Amino acid sequence: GWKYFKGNFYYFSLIPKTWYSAEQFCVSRNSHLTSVTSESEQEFLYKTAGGLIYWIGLTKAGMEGDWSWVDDTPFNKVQSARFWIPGEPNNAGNNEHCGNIKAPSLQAWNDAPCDITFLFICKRPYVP
Ligand SMILES: CC(=O)N[C@H]1[C@H](O[C@H]2[C@@H](O)[C@@H](CO)O[C@@H](O[C@H]3[C@H](O)[C@@H](O)[C@H](O)O[C@@H]3CO)[C@@H]2O)O[C@H](CO)[C@@H](O)[C@@H]1O
Ligand SMILES: [Ca+2]
Repeated sequence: GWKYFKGNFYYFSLIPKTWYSAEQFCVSRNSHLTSVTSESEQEFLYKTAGGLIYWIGLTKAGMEGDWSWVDDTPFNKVQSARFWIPGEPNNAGNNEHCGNIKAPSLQAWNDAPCDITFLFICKRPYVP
């Protein structure tokens, strides 16, 4: 069920999991929760998400609680500022240290508690 898009395969899960359990699942399938590095990729993901909520690879790292990608793609605060839902990230309840795709828009991302279960998206490079 992996969907191909610009050099990567993507798995849109059918079963919801917490952020970390989702990441463990992706890792067991030789992948990671997806990073998002372009407008075209953001568009691919939110459109494929079809209005439902999916964990992606967004999580806090380091002392300052800066956002990061679990697949180790460097997180670009400038280029990503446009990808959040207006008002996000808001660290609502001071317990929102992971990120998902929530809205079908370029402004798609919400930070939510890592322990909430949602569907999730894995990303795996195509290597020939
Ligand atoms: C945990 C989480 O996702 N928090 C985000 C927050 O989501 C809440 C928001 O969507 C509201 C909308 O009213 O609904 C909340 O869920 C409630 C259900 O709608 C309701 O049926 C049930 O009985 O109670 C639920 C909890 O009150 C949902 O958690 O949205 C904000 C932005 O507005 C985000 O910043 C939070 O991360
Ligand atoms: Ca939030």
